[PDB]
Amino acid sequence: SCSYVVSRPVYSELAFQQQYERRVLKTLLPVLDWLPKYRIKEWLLSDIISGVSTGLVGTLQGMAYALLAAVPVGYGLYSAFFPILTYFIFGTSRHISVGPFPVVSLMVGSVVLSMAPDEHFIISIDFAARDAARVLIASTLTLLVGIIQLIFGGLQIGFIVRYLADPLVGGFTTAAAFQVLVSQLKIVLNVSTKNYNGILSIIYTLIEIFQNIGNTNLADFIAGLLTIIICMAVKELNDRFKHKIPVPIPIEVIVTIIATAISYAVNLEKNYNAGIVKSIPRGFLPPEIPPISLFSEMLTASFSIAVVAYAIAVSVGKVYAIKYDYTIDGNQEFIAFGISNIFSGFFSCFVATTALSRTAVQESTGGKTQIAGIISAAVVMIAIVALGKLLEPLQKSVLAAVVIANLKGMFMQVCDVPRLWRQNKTDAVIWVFTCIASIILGLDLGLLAGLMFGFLTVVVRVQFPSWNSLGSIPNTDIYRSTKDYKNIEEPEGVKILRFSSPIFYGNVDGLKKCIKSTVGFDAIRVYNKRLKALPIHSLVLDCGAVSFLDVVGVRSLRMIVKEFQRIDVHVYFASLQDHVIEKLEQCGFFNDSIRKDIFFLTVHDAILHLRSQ
Amino acid sequence: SCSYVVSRPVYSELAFQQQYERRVLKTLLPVLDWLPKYRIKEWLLSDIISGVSTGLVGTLQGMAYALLAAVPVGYGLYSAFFPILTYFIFGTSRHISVGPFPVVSLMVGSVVLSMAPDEHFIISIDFAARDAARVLIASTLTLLVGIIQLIFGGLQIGFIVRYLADPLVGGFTTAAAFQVLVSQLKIVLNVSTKNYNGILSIIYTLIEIFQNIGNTNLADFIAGLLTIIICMAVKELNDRFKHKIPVPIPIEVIVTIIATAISYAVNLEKNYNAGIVKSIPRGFLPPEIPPISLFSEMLTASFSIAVVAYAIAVSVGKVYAIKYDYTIDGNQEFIAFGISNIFSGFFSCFVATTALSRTAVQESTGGKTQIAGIISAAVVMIAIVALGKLLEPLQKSVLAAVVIANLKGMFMQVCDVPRLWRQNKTDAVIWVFTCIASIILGLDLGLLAGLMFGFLTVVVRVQFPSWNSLGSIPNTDIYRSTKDYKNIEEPEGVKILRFSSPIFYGNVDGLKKCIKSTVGFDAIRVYNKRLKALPIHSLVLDCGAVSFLDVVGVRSLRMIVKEFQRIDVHVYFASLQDHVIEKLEQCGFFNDSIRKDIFFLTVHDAILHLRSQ
Ligand SMILES: CCCCCCCCCCC(CCCCCCCCCC)(CO[C@@H]1O[C@H](CO)[C@@H](O[C@H]2O[C@H](CO)[C@@H](O)[C@H](O)[C@H]2O)[C@H](O)[C@H]1O)CO[C@@H]1O[C@H](CO)[C@@H](O[C@H]2O[C@H](CO)[C@@H](O)[C@H](O)[C@H]2O)[C@H](O)[C@H]1O
Ligand SMILES: CCCCCCCCCCC(CCCCCCCCCC)(CO[C@@H]1O[C@H](CO)[C@@H](O[C@H]2O[C@H](CO)[C@@H](O)[C@H](O)[C@H]2O)[C@H](O)[C@H]1O)CO[C@@H]1O[C@H](CO)[C@@H](O[C@H]2O[C@H](CO)[C@@H](O)[C@H](O)[C@H]2O)[C@H](O)[C@H]1O
Ligand SMILES: CCCCCCCCCCO[C@@H]1O[C@H](CO)[C@@H](O[C@H]2O[C@H](CO)[C@@H](O)[C@H](O)[C@H]2O)[C@H](O)[C@H]1O
Ligand SMILES: CCCCCCCCCCO[C@@H]1O[C@H](CO)[C@@H](O[C@H]2O[C@H](CO)[C@@H](O)[C@H](O)[C@H]2O)[C@H](O)[C@H]1O
Ligand SMILES: CC(C)CCC[C@@H](C)[C@H]1CC[C@H]2[C@@H]3CC=C4C[C@@H](O)CC[C@]4(C)[C@H]3CC[C@]12C
Ligand SMILES: CC(C)CCC[C@@H](C)[C@H]1CC[C@H]2[C@@H]3CC=C4C[C@@H](O)CC[C@]4(C)[C@H]3CC[C@]12C
Ligand SMILES: CC(C)CCC[C@@H](C)[C@H]1CC[C@H]2[C@@H]3CC=C4C[C@@H](O)CC[C@]4(C)[C@H]3CC[C@]12C
Ligand SMILES: CC(C)CCC[C@@H](C)[C@H]1CC[C@H]2[C@@H]3CC=C4C[C@@H](O)CC[C@]4(C)[C@H]3CC[C@]12C
Ligand SMILES: CC(C)CCC[C@@H](C)[C@H]1CC[C@H]2[C@@H]3CC=C4C[C@@H](O)CC[C@]4(C)[C@H]3CC[C@]12C
Ligand SMILES: CC(C)CCC[C@@H](C)[C@H]1CC[C@H]2[C@@H]3CC=C4C[C@@H](O)CC[C@]4(C)[C@H]3CC[C@]12C
Ligand SMILES: CC(C)CCC[C@@H](C)[C@H]1CC[C@H]2[C@@H]3CC=C4C[C@@H](O)CC[C@]4(C)[C@H]3CC[C@]12C
Ligand SMILES: CC(C)CCC[C@@H](C)[C@H]1CC[C@H]2[C@@H]3CC=C4C[C@@H](O)CC[C@]4(C)[C@H]3CC[C@]12C
Ligand SMILES: [Cl-]
Ligand SMILES: [Cl-]
Ligand SMILES: [Cl-]
Ligand SMILES: [Cl-]
Repeated sequence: SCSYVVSRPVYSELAFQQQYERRVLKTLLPVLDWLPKYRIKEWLLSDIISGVSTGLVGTLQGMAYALLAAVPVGYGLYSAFFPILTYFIFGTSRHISVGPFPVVSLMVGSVVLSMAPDEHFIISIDFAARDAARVLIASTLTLLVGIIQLIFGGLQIGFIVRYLADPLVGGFTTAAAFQVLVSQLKIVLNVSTKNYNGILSIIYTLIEIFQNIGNTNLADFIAGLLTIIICMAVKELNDRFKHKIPVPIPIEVIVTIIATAISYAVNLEKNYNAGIVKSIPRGFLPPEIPPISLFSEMLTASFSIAVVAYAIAVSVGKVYAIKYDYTIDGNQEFIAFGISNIFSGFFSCFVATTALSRTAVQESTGGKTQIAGIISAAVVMIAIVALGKLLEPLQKSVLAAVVIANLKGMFMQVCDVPRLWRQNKTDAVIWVFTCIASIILGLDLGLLAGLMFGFLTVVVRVQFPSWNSLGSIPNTDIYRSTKDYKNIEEPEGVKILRFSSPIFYGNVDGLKKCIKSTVGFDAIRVYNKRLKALPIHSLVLDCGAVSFLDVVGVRSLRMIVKEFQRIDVHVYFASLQDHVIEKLEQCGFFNDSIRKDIFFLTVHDAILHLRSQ
Repeated sequence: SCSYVVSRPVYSELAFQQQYERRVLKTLLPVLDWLPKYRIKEWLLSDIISGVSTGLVGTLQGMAYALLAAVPVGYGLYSAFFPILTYFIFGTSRHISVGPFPVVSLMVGSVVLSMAPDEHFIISIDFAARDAARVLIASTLTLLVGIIQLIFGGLQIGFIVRYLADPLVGGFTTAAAFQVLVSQLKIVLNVSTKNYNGILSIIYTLIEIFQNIGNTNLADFIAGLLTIIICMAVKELNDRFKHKIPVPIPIEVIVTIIATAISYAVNLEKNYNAGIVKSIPRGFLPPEIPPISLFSEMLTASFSIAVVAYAIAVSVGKVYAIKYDYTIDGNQEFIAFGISNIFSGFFSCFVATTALSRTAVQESTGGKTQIAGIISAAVVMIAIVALGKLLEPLQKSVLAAVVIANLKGMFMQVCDVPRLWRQNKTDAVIWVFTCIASIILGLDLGLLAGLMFGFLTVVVRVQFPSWNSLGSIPNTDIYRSTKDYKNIEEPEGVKILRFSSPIFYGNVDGLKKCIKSTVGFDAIRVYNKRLKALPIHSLVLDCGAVSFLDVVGVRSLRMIVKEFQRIDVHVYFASLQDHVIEKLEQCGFFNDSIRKDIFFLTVHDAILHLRSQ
């Protein structure tokens, strides 16, 4: 077959350089971008059906996730309504449904509970004033999140969600599922547990829940259990029996309607003391300017909430964009969601993002442009102004049960943890650390810890790389580690060291130790011994994988070269990239008799050059 | 001359694997290690002189740095005495002088002031009780630092000081010099400034200092200014006139002696209301167990103090070890300094490390084994029990002036910042960020911010690497970027992409964008267009610099291969290391018709294999 034949001079870097010479309408993405391009002839019907279905789903989801946040039911309707309108303009995606997404809602509720506890606020009971304070804190956090998102959009730094690695995303998702389960289990049992704010909050909440389980409400617990069983069974049947009924069954909506009708018919509120929403405001409240003074106490939480909400939004947007063959602008997603969160925070809402289930409902029911979003917003509006009184007898345990039933996919990544461990130990470590940190910390603090742990794992992987003592495969130009192939011959009086990482301070110390181990000695000790009195003659450094190089690395390279030259040992560098050589030359490496003539193209010109002497 | 000639088959990874087959008395380092090995015949005289000189220096330095800490003068004597004895046993180094090192002292004093303010403690004035509380807090912090250091010694994690990069070390050093200058300027002016704890503390301290400058004491200011001028002038003359007097002149000791004698003679305390130490305890106080309850409020500070103190200790130890041709055990340095800090914290001392100036004094005066340290400790002892009354009239402004005069070398790295910027922009950015963060934050918080900023810079450098579209140098096996050499020929219908970094999630997105830019299109869009209807035929991925690889990277590689195979474009991988291929095979890469036959040794076997078809 084909053979590897090449005839050329031995080029050093100096010789190679000598012979081969070197050397305005998108920030506000208009609705006019697609409204004139709209397809009125047929798209209206699909948009209307999809919007009605996803609005029916989104009213329920906003009401349910308003319990995850520490705000009364009814403001979830606002959080489902306002962000859709203020995303219809700036939004790039045309399939995602904008709403609470109970993970962001639970982080918001954790912030609100930390900044407005029951005992800290009410010292008399002042339900109305406490609810007003909780709503105001939620609106302030939403406005801060929107400001952060808009700032990130202005700076065009949309690559930050790259840092949200899949292992840490999965660990954070499982931990958030655990937190949501704990909160909604507190809700369904109708047990009054004092809210623990800080570290080990979830564990203390569980301890108090199982302590006060004796005070559980039978009606609320039974309703929640029955709702969970019905929803999960219907979802399982739909997953199995999937060839028919292409649209997913809106089991949650029907379950909530039946529960509300039954609770209105037999009046669980007064007969069994059931926990119902008991209050939904009618009409739209006037806007209020959030107090910016609280911004200092929400920074570490607003940053994490903005990052998580945007990551979920673009995740769902990209999942549906690769399906419908279009691209979503990430920086414009910053802009759209930041403006949306600011607008919603002014109008008394909590942080807005998209939900995978709601987006799936919207798309599977004839998903088309964001007009379906507008129809969903109109449905939420008519629920706000007309259907507010009808949903009063509905139990909060039903909404919590709906959320718990939806938590299954988020609970299932414990199954993929072991295969992650088998595939790559550091990824499983990232997963487990993110999960545990998000459990015994805040969810925001857990996210920040997971991000910095991912950064630390990258730093450790580049700091302790693979390094090999290379010898030649006979009659070829293939150099491989002498301990791996058993047919590798060691050349005459020269050691070849491949350091498979960029050289920086941690890699400085690692590379010094690796050279000392490879050559079997160190230059300083032998030089001092020879001075007091008064095996290897060359070391080739295979730097093919050296990506970058800093001033500490350049200093280390100069020190290594000088120390080995002191004991008549020549150090040659091979396979260095052009930019690394430029870094060397601008860092002052080529001074004091270096002259770039000890740099070869690969680790075979070095050996040939040695054999010439 | 020598020519590059090689004849071999074209090996893929599969073919290459087919033909070439693969596959108890040191933790307590005894004084008995060198006491029997001691050289009594001649080493006693050198040890005695060096110990007396360095003890005379260390008494003054401990007294001066006790002002950097928020403890009364006299406990610096204990901090200079006890750690030396408890380091004489476990210490590896035999040249460093154990003591306060005013940077660690200032961080300790910042912690103590934050945990014991004047207004928070004294509400009546209770100088004695406030001093006792400050001393107890300092001892608690010292014990916590020693516990952390001993734990780090048990875990053998001595590579952590590698993360203290030279740029961030320099920035932190300059910021610490600024903080020390501010504190000692507050001391010399004898102006009562309320202590600002937290962020922008140094700026507020300066504002109040220049506001209250009208209350300055003329005698203290003049004494401090004269001491500074004398010390700096003598140091400059010694640096210039250096051929004679090999031992550095102990100008600080003579200056302090003269100042104390003058203040005793003419009684500045009552005549000019000068700020003198006014109190030094006689004898050794009994030990007290620090209250562990405060450990929760010192963790982020104790960690940074331990890291900084150990880093300084091993820095000086290595500087003198490479001079005297010996090696110091870093993990045993953890053990020794942790035991020393625990012992000192029990006996009412603040955190102990080494000082470069004191170590230079000890070594230059006949530096020998740690017996000189014991002699210095004895000198400090006789100062504690006898010379305590003699040093009472000494002004604290003199000690602050001594520290300010010594601050020059720490202030001089602003000169090396611009050359750092010229050499490597990221290193200068690390320097400036560390300096600014340590300025507008705590010094401990500044150190932590600098550490995680260095980690972030490493992550960013590996996340946005150099990537090149490679073409062949004619009649050779040299492939270089087509835009750099102007003699590079692009092969027939194939693009070669070198991605000079390990592939991870950030690098996943970067590499996808790089491939899309190089080939001039993306696989998904063209595949979808062809499906709706119903330039490049190969892409070689030069992965020579790919160091590691994670599950996200493996998934990305599989997705890229499948997407390009969908449009009849073959993707070949070349120059991959053996461990990266092992990572691929254990991550499930070689499934669904991959079979390792698309992996070549270098980017010349790929081109030859293409030319075979
Ligand atoms: C882009 C990259 C990421 C950016 C991240 C940005 C984080 C910003 C943090 C901001 C910060 C530190 C600033 C310095 C941080 C240095 C870190 C160095 C790190 C080095 C790598 C501000 O610190 C000070 O906090 C004061 C309050 O304590 C605040 O209020 C004071 O003045 C007011 C008038 O101005 C006056 O009205 C008010 O009365 C005063 O008190 C001050 O204004 C403010 O300066 C800390 O505050 C954050 O908020 C909470 C405070 O309690 C705290 O909440 C947590 O509570 C749960 C437990 O209970 C926990 O479980 C939750 O999680 C979380 O809800 C957060 O934890 C904390 O973080
Ligand atoms: C190896 C790797 C590194 C390890 C680093 C270890 C850091 C440990 C920090 C510990 C910590 C956070 C824990 C969670 C951190 C999560 C981080 C996530 C990061 C994600 C990227 C504990 O948080 C809680 O703090 C409470 C006090 O507030 C403390 O006391 C409570 O219970 C007691 C009875 O137990 C009871 O007696 C007490 O009355 C209670 O109040 C609790 O016990 C404790 O749990 C924060 O505490 C640290 O100490 C100070 C507190 O004020 C604070 O001091 C600063 O003040 C200056 C300004 O004034 C500032 O300028 C200085 O710098 C610094 O002096 C620190 O800043 C803070 O850090
Ligand atoms: C890019 C890097 C970003 C790093 C961001 C770091 C954010 C942390 C700042 C300070 O840390 C928090 O401070 C709170 C101050 O209140 C603590 O609450 C505490 O407040 C109570 C009262 O002090 C304590 O008793 C409780 O332990 C606890 O809830 C909380 O635990 C602690 O985490
Ligand atoms: C490897 C990752 C390591 C992460 C380490 C994170 C350490 C920070 C934890 C909490 O942060 C601190 O909390 C203090 C709580 O007291 C704040 O003091 C504050 O206390 C006063 C009272 O609340 C405020 O008014 C002042 O702004 C300020 O001094 C201080 O500013 C803030 O930094
Ligand atoms: C389809 C789903 C949503 C219907 C939910 C309706 C709810 C309100 C119904 C369904 C099951 C019912 C419970 C069934 C049995 C009992 C025991 C009886 O001694 C008191 C009433 C009580 C506790 C009922 C309360 C109301 C209840 C919880
Ligand atoms: C509310 C409290 C109780 C939640 C506690 C959650 C913790 C304990 C759980 C959540 C996910 C779990 C991990 C999921 C999967 C695996 C792989 C298998 O080899 C068992 C261990 C390991 C690594 C688990 C360890 C325990 C774990 C981290
Ligand atoms: C070890 C390997 C072979 C297990 C393979 C099956 C995996 C997917 C299953 C089997 C049993 C499961 C564990 C059973 C019980 C618990 C406790 C609870 O906290 C949930 C997670 C955890 C820890 C599960 C994680 C996933 C798990 C480990
Ligand atoms: C990858 C890096 C960034 C992770 C850093 C995590 C660190 C800062 C966190 C993780 C868990 C935290 C601990 C959790 C619980 C407690 C108990 C409390 O009474 C004092 C604080 C203390 C002791 C915390 C100190 C800080 C801590 C150790
Ligand atoms: C060698 C060094 C350390 C000697 C220091 C001695 C100190 C105590 C001496 C040196 C210079 C002296 C000052 C010189 C001039 C004056 C002005 C006079 O109207 C009041 C006394 C006053 C303010 C003196 C106070 C004491 C003083 C500050
Ligand atoms: C107490 C307060 C006033 C201290 C403030 C210190 C700050 C402002 C100082 C300390 C060191 C300084 C840097 C030192 C050196 C250089 C290089 C030169 O190109 C000027 C800018 C730059 C980058 C300086 C910027 C300002 C700087 C960061
Ligand atoms: C820009 C290049 C050419 C300067 C070369 C000379 C360097 C070493 C000198 C010249 C002038 C110096 C600056 C003069 C003034 C200040 C303000 C103060 O905060 C100290 C640092 C700083 C910022 C100095 C840093 C170092 C400096 C920039
Ligand atoms: C490289 C990474 C780890 C560095 C992270 C540094 C971050 C966490 C620090 C650096 C400077 C800090 C800010 C300094 C000053 C203030 C003003 C105060 O009123 C509120 C907090 C606030 C706004 C701080 C928030 C946190 C902050 C932005
Ligand atoms: Cl979902
Ligand atoms: Cl849900
Ligand atoms: Cl020094
Ligand atoms: Cl000094």
